[PDB]
Amino acid sequence: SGPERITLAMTGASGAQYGLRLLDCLVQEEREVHFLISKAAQLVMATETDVALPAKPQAMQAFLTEYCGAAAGQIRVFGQNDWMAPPASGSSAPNAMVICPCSTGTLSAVATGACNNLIERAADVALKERRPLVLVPREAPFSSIHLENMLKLSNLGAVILPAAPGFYHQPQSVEDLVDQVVARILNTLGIPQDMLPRWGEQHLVSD
Amino acid sequence: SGPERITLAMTGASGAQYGLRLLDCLVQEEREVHFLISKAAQLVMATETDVALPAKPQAMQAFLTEYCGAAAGQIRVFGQNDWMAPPASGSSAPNAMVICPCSTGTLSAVATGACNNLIERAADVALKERRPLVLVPREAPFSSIHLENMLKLSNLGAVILPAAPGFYHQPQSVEDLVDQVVARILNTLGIPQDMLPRWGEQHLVSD
Amino acid sequence: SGPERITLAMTGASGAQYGLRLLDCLVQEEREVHFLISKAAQLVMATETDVALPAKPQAMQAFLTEYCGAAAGQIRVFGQNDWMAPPASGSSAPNAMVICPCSTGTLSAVATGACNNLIERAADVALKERRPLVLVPREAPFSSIHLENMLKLSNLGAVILPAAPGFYHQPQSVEDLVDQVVARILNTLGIPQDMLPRWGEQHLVSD
Amino acid sequence: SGPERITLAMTGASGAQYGLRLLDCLVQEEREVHFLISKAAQLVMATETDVALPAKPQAMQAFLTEYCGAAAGQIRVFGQNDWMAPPASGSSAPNAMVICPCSTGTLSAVATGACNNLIERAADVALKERRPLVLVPREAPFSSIHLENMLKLSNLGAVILPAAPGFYHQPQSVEDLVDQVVARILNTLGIPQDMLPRWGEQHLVSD
Amino acid sequence: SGPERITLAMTGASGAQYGLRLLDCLVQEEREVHFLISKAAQLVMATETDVALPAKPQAMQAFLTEYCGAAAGQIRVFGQNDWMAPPASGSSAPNAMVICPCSTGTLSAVATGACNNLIERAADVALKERRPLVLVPREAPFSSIHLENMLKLSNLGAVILPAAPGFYHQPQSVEDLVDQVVARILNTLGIPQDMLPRWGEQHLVSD
Amino acid sequence: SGPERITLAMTGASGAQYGLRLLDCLVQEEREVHFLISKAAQLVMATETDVALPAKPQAMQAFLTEYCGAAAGQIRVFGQNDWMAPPASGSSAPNAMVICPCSTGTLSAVATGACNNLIERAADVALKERRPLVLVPREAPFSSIHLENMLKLSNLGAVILPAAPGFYHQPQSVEDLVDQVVARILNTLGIPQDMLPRWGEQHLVSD
Amino acid sequence: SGPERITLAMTGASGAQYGLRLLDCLVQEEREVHFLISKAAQLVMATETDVALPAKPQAMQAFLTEYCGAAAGQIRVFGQNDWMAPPASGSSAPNAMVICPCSTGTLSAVATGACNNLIERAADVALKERRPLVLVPREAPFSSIHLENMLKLSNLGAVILPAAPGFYHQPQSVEDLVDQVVARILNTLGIPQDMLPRWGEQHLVSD
Amino acid sequence: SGPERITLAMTGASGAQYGLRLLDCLVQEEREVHFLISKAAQLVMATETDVALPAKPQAMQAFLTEYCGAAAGQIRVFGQNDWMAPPASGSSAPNAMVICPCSTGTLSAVATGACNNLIERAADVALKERRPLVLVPREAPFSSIHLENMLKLSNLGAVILPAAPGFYHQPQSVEDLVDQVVARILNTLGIPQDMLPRWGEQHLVSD
Ligand SMILES: CC(C)=CCN1c2cc(C)c(C)cc2N(C[C@H](O)[C@H](O)[C@H](O)COP(=O)(O)O)c2[nH]c(=O)[nH]c(=O)c21
Ligand SMILES: CC(C)=CCN1c2cc(C)c(C)cc2N(C[C@H](O)[C@H](O)[C@H](O)COP(=O)(O)O)c2[nH]c(=O)[nH]c(=O)c21
Ligand SMILES: CC(C)=CCN1c2cc(C)c(C)cc2N(C[C@H](O)[C@H](O)[C@H](O)COP(=O)(O)O)c2[nH]c(=O)[nH]c(=O)c21
Ligand SMILES: CC(C)=CCN1c2cc(C)c(C)cc2N(C[C@H](O)[C@H](O)[C@H](O)COP(=O)(O)O)c2[nH]c(=O)[nH]c(=O)c21
Ligand SMILES: CC(C)=CCN1c2cc(C)c(C)cc2N(C[C@H](O)[C@H](O)[C@H](O)COP(=O)(O)O)c2[nH]c(=O)[nH]c(=O)c21
Ligand SMILES: CC(C)=CCN1c2cc(C)c(C)cc2N(C[C@H](O)[C@H](O)[C@H](O)COP(=O)(O)O)c2[nH]c(=O)[nH]c(=O)c21
Ligand SMILES: CC(C)=CCN1c2cc(C)c(C)cc2N(C[C@H](O)[C@H](O)[C@H](O)COP(=O)(O)O)c2[nH]c(=O)[nH]c(=O)c21
Ligand SMILES: CC(C)=CCN1c2cc(C)c(C)cc2N(C[C@H](O)[C@H](O)[C@H](O)COP(=O)(O)O)c2[nH]c(=O)[nH]c(=O)c21
Ligand code: NA
Ligand code: NA
Ligand code: NA
Ligand code: NA
Ligand code: NA
Ligand code: NA
Ligand code: NA
Ligand code: NA
Repeated sequence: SGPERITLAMTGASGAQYGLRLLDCLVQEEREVHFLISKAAQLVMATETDVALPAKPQAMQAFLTEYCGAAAGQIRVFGQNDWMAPPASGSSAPNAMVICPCSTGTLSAVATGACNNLIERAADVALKERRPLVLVPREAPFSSIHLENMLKLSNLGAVILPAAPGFYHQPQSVEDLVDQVVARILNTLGIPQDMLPRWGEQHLVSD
Repeated sequence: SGPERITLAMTGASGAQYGLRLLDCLVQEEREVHFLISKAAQLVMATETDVALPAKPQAMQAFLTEYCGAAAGQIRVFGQNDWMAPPASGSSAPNAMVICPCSTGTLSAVATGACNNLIERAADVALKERRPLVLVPREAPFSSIHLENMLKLSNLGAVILPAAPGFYHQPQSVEDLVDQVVARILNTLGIPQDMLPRWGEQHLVSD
Repeated sequence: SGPERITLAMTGASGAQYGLRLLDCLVQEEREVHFLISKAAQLVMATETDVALPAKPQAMQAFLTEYCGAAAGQIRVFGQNDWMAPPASGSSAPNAMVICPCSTGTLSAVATGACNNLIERAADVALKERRPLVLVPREAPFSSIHLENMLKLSNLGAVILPAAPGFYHQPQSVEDLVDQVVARILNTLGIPQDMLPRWGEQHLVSD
Repeated sequence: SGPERITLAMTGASGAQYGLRLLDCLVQEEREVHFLISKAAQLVMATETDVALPAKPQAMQAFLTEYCGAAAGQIRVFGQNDWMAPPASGSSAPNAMVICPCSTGTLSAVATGACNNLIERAADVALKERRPLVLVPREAPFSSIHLENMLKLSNLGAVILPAAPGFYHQPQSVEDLVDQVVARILNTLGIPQDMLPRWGEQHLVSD
Repeated sequence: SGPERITLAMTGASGAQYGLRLLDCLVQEEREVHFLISKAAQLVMATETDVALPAKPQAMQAFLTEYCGAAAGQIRVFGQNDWMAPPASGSSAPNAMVICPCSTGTLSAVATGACNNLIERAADVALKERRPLVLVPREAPFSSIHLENMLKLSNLGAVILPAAPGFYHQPQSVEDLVDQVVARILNTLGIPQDMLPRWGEQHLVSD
Repeated sequence: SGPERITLAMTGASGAQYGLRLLDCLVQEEREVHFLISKAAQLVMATETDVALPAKPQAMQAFLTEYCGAAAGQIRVFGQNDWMAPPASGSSAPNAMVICPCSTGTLSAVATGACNNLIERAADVALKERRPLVLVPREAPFSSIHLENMLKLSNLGAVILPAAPGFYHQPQSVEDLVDQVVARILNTLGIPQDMLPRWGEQHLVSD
Repeated sequence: SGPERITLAMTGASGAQYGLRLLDCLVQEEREVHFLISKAAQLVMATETDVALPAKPQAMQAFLTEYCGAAAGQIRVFGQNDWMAPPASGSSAPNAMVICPCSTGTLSAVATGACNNLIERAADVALKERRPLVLVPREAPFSSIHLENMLKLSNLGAVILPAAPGFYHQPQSVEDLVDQVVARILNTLGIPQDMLPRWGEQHLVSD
Repeated sequence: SGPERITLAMTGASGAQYGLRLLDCLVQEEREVHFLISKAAQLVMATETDVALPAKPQAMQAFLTEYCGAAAGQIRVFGQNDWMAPPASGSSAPNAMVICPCSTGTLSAVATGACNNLIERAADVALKERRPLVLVPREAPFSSIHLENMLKLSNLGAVILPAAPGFYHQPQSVEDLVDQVVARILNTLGIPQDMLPRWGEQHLVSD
């Protein structure tokens, strides 16, 4: 259940841990992942984590496959101008797409149709083909520029899913908070997850 | 520096820890706090924390004063229909106002001018007097209804500051994440804080 | 086929018979129903029908289970402030939601995001999770305020399904008219119904 | 009291019984009726009723006069391209106009100013002369296209009165439901009716 | 996979070959087709092709069945005012709908809700029932009137799929170009096709 | 007749054959062409054609001059950041400008004023000087993002001329289809062409 | 009085003399300046002035410090992708920001939220933190694209201060004109200047 | 080439030198000029220049004819309420119109259609007849009120040409700057000028 193939793009907002945890969960659910990452996101990851991600796609693909315990060819990695990759055309096989984290600059690019690199074109294709598109911005405050871009995209059917974890299961660790956002993304995609219980599911009637 | 008096309202989004930490920081900066809390927020706090907050304003005021180490009368607590309280009129002395957490229902009330209780009227007054108003929503996804309400209010000069902590100082605890959002709120108000360093302040020139 | 679980909310427009007939059909299709009812809707039902609906959720649940011939736990009843019930969070298991009848006040609440009670929050969650939301208003005239609220919600993907039965199968009773609207709701949800034939299904070619 | 002359147009939505009952009530209130009917409405009437309405205006006029017990010349019937009829020019004597039923296609024509036949031109004239215009759509769901057209026209002063009968007088027959809508139309026009009591008129003070 | 039943309407833009090729592919995928054609489209077909399409629905149905090699009753043909045909009511069994070619006049009719014939009403029903609607305009330049109509409909969930074939598989014939557009339509509907490969499907990693 | 100088920019939509055929026709009409091409368009041309276009402007200029049979200096080629070229300033001599093919990313850049390279700045100058600007997008579906960008630009006086060839002269080859679009572009510019007859020019009166 | 720290960005509009004169005045008022310059602005400066500005940030910093007579570390220079610099995060110490000259491309980037380099991100941060942002465009004509971008940003609280010097103090040199614009910028920031007298300050009453 | 007759209006923004230089260039190109000047512009000219312009139209006409070396009747001067002058009616012979300088008050009048004097009516006529209208505002900052007025007028086809001279030919005098704006106005009108070279005209290919 849910999509067999997910385009996962990481862009340069803070929150690299969310994208890595989501990649890991997707691999554990036996999904094929087309993995894309922006130059600024590579710097975020080097800044915020101890993951030493190689820069070139083939080396990055090898690295992420070992990091996640993925099967061979389960993770594809495509470079930022590789227009021969599936996500660049709506004639590709259907994927769901998630941008996590989603920088304000990528939010803006997708909202205006800029298509300046493969991540932006891929989201542009997702919208024109009416395939799932989930954006996970991380910023604060949100300015009116951010909010108008999110509103436009939500009105066009994108899911605006900010990295704003809930506290209602009493988190005990940073990892608990990361998992709550990742679980919400998986819920949105329709992919099984067991990190976030189904609210009130045992609640039969009011007190 | 910054406002001497802050109206701090807690409403029923998840994230009770943010409001309590902000209250604590405000008290430690010797600010007067006019504290307001919705019925649903009281349930969130009971659900997500071990804080046993008394229900009536006078008992709540005593409790919070001990919880924070506040001076006598530094924290005022007002009930949800107490139109005699300062926040209800623009002829009151100037306060900054923060709604943290800010539920989607309170976001909506403030965006449409509903003024159904003291928290909503207080924000309505803040906007009409052009006094600071900081809203800290916690929700995911944000629907187009949420986003249009945030956009309207941001366009009118409110600060939309979602509970979306950054990871770029490598948080080690839930408390580190809570402090990053609280530090941003204090920055927005112009109140000193030492939990979040000033980005790049020692960076003199590019490599 | 169609959703296993339906949140059915009744609010205070005239047309209590539509909600009761829909509840009955849903139970006969072996669906789980999370049943919600507003204080004004309780008065409509007492005014327009001979159904003596108990006021408290547990007694109401017992009553409706016998009224419909439902299996045990097939109908859940939740009170108007019970934020622990599944419909209040998008992390709940997926439901479709129907508000039938839908008062103009509830139409307005859902259109602005007011979330003042469980019915309003539940619809707010349905919209943010992109789950089905069917509103059945009953009013006449529709003012521009009603129409702008319906238009906003329809543009966001809600189904505006007014209680305006068709006459093209020559109804013979009030019950025939009620069934035509209920059949349309079930069609919209994708749930089998045999009260309303499929138009023109035997029509092979034009005369 | 109310208008002496009513242009009553029937167009091809389901609900032929509403137009016929309204015509009958208007005749019983000694009003002059300029009766117009679309080709699709003629098919609806043949489908949904046992009224065998002749096709040509003069024969239709004779038929409706006997059907209603009208006085001679009280009902005028005009064909769909008869630009010499009063409703086609604002220099005609003042009429109120009702389109009942109002198809979605006629709703659209009137909203955009299409004026493709006498019914559409007549409504266009009603709007430009600021004479009463009451539209009785019957459709479900209402799409955003329907809703934007109704909203535009309501904003211009038309009355959008959907065929959505209320149940709050406990209807016992289809005829009771038809009369509730017809009574609302007559109320809107300011014409006496005794089918629908005046709500709460004997209610002096609250319990 | 994909819809069992497709309403295929041809209207009077140039590109008759696209509609005929799509009809053929749909028949080869064992789909039921409800075929509709406008008077102007009949003239386009006579102008641009050597297909001698009979004018009356029954003869047209016989002709198209032989032209495509369809099974008996697989292709239904309905006339332009046949309101008894399934596409005219949302209570019909669910179809996807394609207008190919889509003239600018039909684009306009569907955008404003004109419902002047069965093709227009059928698309109006598709939108109100939230069933698939794919419009294939062929015009150049697109004026702002065309573009505002397409934008409105795309915002309401219609797919605007212009007859603008791609060249990236190096077409060798007019037929290759026609197949690229038809393949895109089938992709949009979710119907198998083998004329257009899935872009980059064998591309594992960037060079 | 028509402009003496045309800025022809090729960007990375499919349809490289259209730009090359247009360049050829312009040269055969003795027009001066300022030729610009994006990095992605160079990849399209290598993918979709057997034209081996050199990468550097001077070599590209030599190549295109031989390819077209142009006179010396009739084709100028400018690099993507060459702000000293005429198209970059409105104080240049007047040109008409055509972007053919026009990618969705360039459509977006021109619609928002991005001016990130010489093609984008050149179109920005064309709009501010009210000089002709013809955009030839090739995409399908057009999303609402594409359509809003085209609509904005058409409202500002740009010509949106999609690569959507007509079939009403019964094309026999891919080349016939390419020529129909190129002929429309030349018509739009006011430049003589003999590939597309003038519709109905010998038609004196209706049958 | 006025801000202690100013982010001064130069982008590629004509008017390099304005940015250099402003930098000089800021240094003479003992302000800290975080200096940013785009690649196109470097070409403008080389074209329009005899200032030989080194390309790398450290050499540029040394050069500008001598050019202005600045104290050590008073001018910081940051490269176009240096996300570790203060202006890139709202958690930095508060600055006012001026883009002078402001190209139409940078105007567009800031209006849409593109954040493609440090100048664009810095302005995006200024807007989200509600810190001063002054844009000094230099273009003529202003197209509707330019004007809509300026209007959006002015509505969000940016100051649109075009390089349009006044003549009402009878300028005698180009330098007089440059100083009038620079004086207006300093006035806007609240920084003392003595180049532009205060209009009418000695005017006590009308003649 | 270009218009034979120009309506040149001067209104009370700073920049009187621009209008006088433009008048002079127009006279040297043997154009007929219908010269209009507002009361506030007369005060600007007295303030900013040593031109002693007589107040009454006939004396002003004599003066300007000698100032420019104009032929007899080449410059017509019309008073501010002279509705018998050509510019007041669209039935006059075609002129291009320039308002230089254009005060913010005149910008506003023309944007709203105020027509309070001959300059405002003349621009209103230019817009309704679709004749050239060039506005040369001089103000800084531009407020959102200024920007919305300029945007409206630019969208209606007026040219918004702010007095914002470029520096890219290294001006040496105030006069050089004035000539750059005047040259742009003449370019916009299509009138020969030799003060501003054609950018890049000798640039054949990129380096
Ligand atoms: C401490 C800073 C600079 C703030 C947190 N953060 C962030 C952290 C780090 C450590 C780096 C380096 C960069 C950021 N940014 C800025 C962002 O990368 C820029 O807008 C950039 O152009 C994005 O481009 P892409 O869309 O990825 O192609 C960024 N952008 C954003 O939208 N949200 C963020 O949290 C942050
Ligand atoms: C697990 C649930 C139900 C989700 C997380 N969450 C939350 C947790 C708990 C534990 C409770 C009880 C309630 C919420 N809600 C719902 C919210 O309180 C309602 O909209 C309510 O009417 C708000 O009214 P006020 O504006 O405070 O007057 C709420 N609202 C919101 O905007 N964000 C939230 O995170 C949550
Ligand atoms: C004869 C009357 C008062 C009209 C028919 N009708 C109705 C019947 C009865 C018998 C009662 C008592 C109330 C109504 N109302 C009014 C409605 O309940 C109010 O707006 C109310 O606040 C709704 O709140 P909720 O959204 O349910 O929380 C209501 N509202 C509405 O939208 N449509 C209706 O038909 C009617
Ligand atoms: C079972 C069907 C097809 C649905 C109910 N219904 C209806 C019943 C019958 C039995 C017929 C024949 C037709 C309808 N229609 C379609 C409607 O007539 C078309 O839009 C038509 O062009 C209208 O043109 P006019 O505006 O009258 O000129 C129609 N239109 C509408 O707006 N509401 C309706 O209820 C229905
Ligand atoms: C060479 C002409 C006239 C242009 C190409 N073309 C076309 C070819 C032929 C050969 C015919 C006869 C007609 C067209 N038209 C005009 C179109 O049919 C009219 O708008 C007409 O009212 C459409 O009504 P419908 O929506 O079908 O009911 C039309 N309309 C359109 O939108 N795109 C087209 O390509 C063309
Ligand atoms: C099979 C693909 C990927 C689809 C057809 N096609 C295309 C073919 C080929 C073979 C390549 C390589 C690229 C495309 N693209 C994508 C496009 O180049 C990107 O948006 C790109 O950033 C454009 O940048 P520029 O505006 O030129 O600077 C593109 N873009 C577009 O708008 N229309 C197209 O047809 C296609
Ligand atoms: C004579 C020309 C080309 C006109 C005056 N001028 C200018 C002069 C020179 C000498 C150069 C080289 C460039 C310009 N430009 C074009 C501008 O740099 C481009 O839009 C460019 O992408 C800007 O990118 P950035 O925003 O700086 O990153 C530019 N842009 C602008 O907005 N205003 C200007 O005056 C001019
Ligand atoms: C130093 C001042 C007052 C600023 C520069 N300047 C100017 C200089 C002088 C010396 C005078 C006297 C007046 C101005 N004004 C104000 C302007 O004339 C008023 O809005 C006035 O009503 C205009 O009416 P009109 O449209 O001409 O009928 C004006 N208006 C404007 O739009 N731009 C300007 O530069 C200036
Ligand atoms: Na681009
Ligand atoms: Na209230
Ligand atoms: Na509330
Ligand atoms: Na007509
Ligand atoms: Na019609
Ligand atoms: Na740029
Ligand atoms: Na970017
Ligand atoms: Na006046």
